[PDB]
Parts: sequence; structure tokens; C-alpha cells
Amino acid sequence: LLRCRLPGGVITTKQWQAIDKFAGENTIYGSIRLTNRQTFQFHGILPVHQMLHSVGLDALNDMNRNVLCTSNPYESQLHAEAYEWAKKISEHLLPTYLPRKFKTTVVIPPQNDIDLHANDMNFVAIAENGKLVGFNLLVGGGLSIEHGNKKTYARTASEFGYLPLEHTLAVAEAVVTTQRDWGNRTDRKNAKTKYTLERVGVETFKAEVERRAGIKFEPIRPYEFTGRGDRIGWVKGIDDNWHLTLFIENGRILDYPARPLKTGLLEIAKIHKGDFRITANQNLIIAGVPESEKAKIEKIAKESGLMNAVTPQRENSMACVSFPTCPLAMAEAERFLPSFIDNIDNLMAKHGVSDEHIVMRVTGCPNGCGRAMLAEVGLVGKAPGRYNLHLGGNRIGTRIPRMYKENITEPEILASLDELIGRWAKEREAGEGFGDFTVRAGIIRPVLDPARDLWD
Ligand code: SRM
Ligand code: SF4
Ligand SMILES: [K+]
Repeated sequence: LLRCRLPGGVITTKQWQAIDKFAGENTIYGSIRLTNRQTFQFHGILPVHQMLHSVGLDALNDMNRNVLCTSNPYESQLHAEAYEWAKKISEHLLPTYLPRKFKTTVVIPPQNDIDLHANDMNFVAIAENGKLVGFNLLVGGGLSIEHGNKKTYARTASEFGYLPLEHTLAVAEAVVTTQRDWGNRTDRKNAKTKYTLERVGVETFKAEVERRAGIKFEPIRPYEFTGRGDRIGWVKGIDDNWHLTLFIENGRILDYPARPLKTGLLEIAKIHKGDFRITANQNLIIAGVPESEKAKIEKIAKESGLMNAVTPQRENSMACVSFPTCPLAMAEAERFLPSFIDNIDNLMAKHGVSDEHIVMRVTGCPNGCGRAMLAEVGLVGKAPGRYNLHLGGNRIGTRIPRMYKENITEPEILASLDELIGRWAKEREAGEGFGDFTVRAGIIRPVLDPARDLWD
């Protein structure tokens, strides 16, 4: 197992060709696994660094994880700046020992594709006249929990305030350091920033941060999110540039019977003029496509089975790696999801909601890599074929879903959803998402204060 440090998910066609070669040539699985933190994973490496190094990549003692960045912003121009700043925060933070691991992101409203609430440090971009002017800082998100341990909990990030662009690295560093010092010294389950903030208090942590930075935060600047999904298909970029976002189930890239997904990608990488971007949804964007080249690029993806139509539901569903490679797995995730979404699609069609979607995620074990804890409907692995069903999150990802049922099987899970999806389909209001309806209809109480009311 090895994972590369790829800030913002941006990788070159040249780098893509090198890892494709390594994937198939020197690993047991021969696949390329796009992760939900905008990077890739090789499984079963039987040198990796010399090849990484040769193409300019490094595989991060260091508790710093991959820094994310909105991959395909509605205002296409803001990306490059947001991206330059994701790459700087990532280099500035490179080695102070952190009690636990730290996750950071650069978010471009109104897209929360990078699921900011699962992260320790979040820089939410504020722009004027197509120009970034600063960042709204959000601190304290974290999803991991322990089955039956009411002292562990998932938490959403808290707003600290606004700060001008010039004070970005000083803040990122003070946050990191106040965590480094204030993180719990005994146990590692209470180390997380979400825990420290709850122990000292958000204002207390905030002041140390201001004190350490040498600044005083400004009031939070207006921002809202409209979704967390990728823009599957083509979108107009900047100038004559076009963007093709390819859906990749579980982000597992491999050639399949009649579906040369991996070869399709190498063939695309050979002709593509710009680079690629790995999304926070385990998909891939072919960036910087001149209008002239669209026919060429699309034909290849069409050929390889990379543009195969799937329902909106499957486009908005995600699962962690889990079995067979994860030694912490309790129940399948990646290998369970396709079949499960088939079963879900059927139920959505049964209720006249086929054109709709529910943010549905499957996490293998309670560590939470599948981000089911920010899902409208989450599945939390407990045992072989057994999961805890959570409900009540929203489309944008600012609400943690309370456990609705515990230790049940797929058939039991399916029956519970058949029932409620039906309810929602006949009783929801105008454009009312699933999680919201389950909170409005009394199906489940909402988690209003994580550290205190998540658990029943
Ligand atoms: C590949 C990926 C999930 C996916 O299907 O895409 C993944 C897979 C694993 N993560 Fe993760 N996590 C991934 C995103 C996440 C996320 C979600 C996110 O960051 O967006 C979380 C949730 C937020 C959080 O951290 O609170 C997450 C929470 C964990 C943790 C629990 C962390 C904690 O604070 O307790 C562990 C276990 C640990 O570190 O003790 C874990 C451990 C693991 C391990 C390495 C298991 C291990 O330690 O042996 C997994 C290996 C499977 C394999 O063989 O490949 N992984 N992990 C992601 C790797 C991301 C990356 O590129 O760096
Ligand atoms: S959630 Fe658990 S099963 Fe899934 S990849 Fe993370 S550690 Fe493994
Ligand atoms: K995906």
C-alpha cells in the first residue's frame, strides 16, 4: 500500500502514464484506485518512489494527509488560484508531531465536493470580481467513531471567522500548532481536533490561534453550498476549454470484459493536451480540452466504457475500499455498493423517483473513510453482511445522520428504505431532499450538537 501526495487532485498526463505502467506491471491487483481524498492507491505492490520521483511525485512520522480543492468550480477561473493555495498549504505544512492526523481543504462555494465537515482545517474561498480575496476558516470536522463507545463521535467543522489572503499560511500553521500542543496526551482516540475544540472550547482555541497568528479574525463572509456531486459529462471551462468528468464506480480503474477502463485512460492520456483531476467523489476529470479535441476525447471514452450512463443515484453514491485490502474492514464496501445501488435504483424506479438522488454511502468499518457520517443515508459496517443504518443528513453535508437501525442485513436494509423512500416520494415538498424529509416527517430526530446528542 502506497498513496501519492497530489494536492488538489491535479495530475499530469505524463504522470498518469507512469503510474498506469506501474499499476499493471508491479502490483497484485493491477488497478488504479482513485480515493475520495483526490489521490490514487496501488494495491498489492510486490522503486515505487524512484518512479514517483522521476515523474515529480512523492508519497508523504507525518500526520498530514492530502489537501483537497474544489475540482470543477462553476466559476472555472477561480480554480487555478484556489489550487495554487491548496498546493502552498500542502508544502508549508510539510515537516512538529501531531497527536493524530490532520486533514485540510480549499473549498469553492457553492460546491462542497470535498466534504469539508469531515476535515480538521478548511479554507473556504471568498472572491470578488473573479479574484479570491481571502478565506473563511472552518476548524474541527472529523468522522471516525468507535462502535458503542459514546466518548467517540463524528463532528462538523466550526467557523472561526474571515481572514485576508495574506494571512493564510500563518493561520494554517497556528491551527496546526495549537492542535499539536493542545491535543490529548494520554489516549489517541481523543486526540482529534474535534475533541480538543470540545474540551477547551471553540472561542478558547480561536483566541490562541489569533494570538499565535498575530491577527484578529473578521466576521464570517457569506457562503452557501448547493451540492457535493461531480458534474458528470462535459462543462464549459475558460476560453475554448471544455471539461469532461468521467464517472468511475468506486474509482477502481482496470480493464474489464468489454470495458477497457484502464486502457481507455492511457489512450486518452496520450492525446490529452492538459491534465486530469481526481475528484473528491472518486471520479476523474479530463481538464483543459480545447473545443477542437472534444470529438477525439469523447470517442475514446465512449469506446472504453468510461461514459456509460448510470442513474443520478449511482452518481451520488460512495463506499470505502474495505475488503479485500483493508485490514480493518468489518463488512464489504466497494465490492458491495454496485449490487446495492442496483437494488436501490429498482426501488427509486418503483416510487417514481428514478430521476432523483439520495446521498448514499457505505463505510466498511467505523473508521469512516466512506464518509457515510455526512451522508443522507449511511451504512456503517459492523460485521460480515451486517451494517448500522443511519438517516437524516442533507445533500450539502452539514448534518451528521443519527443511527436509525443497528446490526441489520442488506435485505433488512432494503426493506427499511423501500418503506421510507415511498413515504418521501408521496409526501415530500417541492424539491425536498431525503434526509431533510426524514427529519421533517419525524422518522428520525436530528443530531443538533454531535458531542452531546449524536448517541441515543
Ligand atoms: C482509500 C480511502 C477510502 C476510499 O475508499 O477512498 C481510505 C482507506 C483507508 N484508510 Fe482512511 N481512507 C480514505 C479516506 C478517509 C476519510 C474520509 C476523508 O478524509 O475524506 C476518513 C474520514 C474523516 C476522518 O479522518 O475523521 C478516513 C478515516 C480513517 C481512519 C480513522 C481516523 C481517526 O481519526 O481515527 C483510519 C484508521 C486509523 O487511522 O487509525 C483509516 C485508515 C485507512 C486504511 C489505511 C486502513 C489502515 O490503516 O490499514 C485504509 C486502507 C484500505 C486499503 O487497503 O486501501 N482511515 N479515511 C481514503 C484514503 C484517502 C487518502 O487519499 O488519503
Ligand atoms: S472505513 Fe474501515 S473498511 Fe473502509 S477503508 Fe477505512 S479502515 Fe478500511
Ligand atoms: K466515483
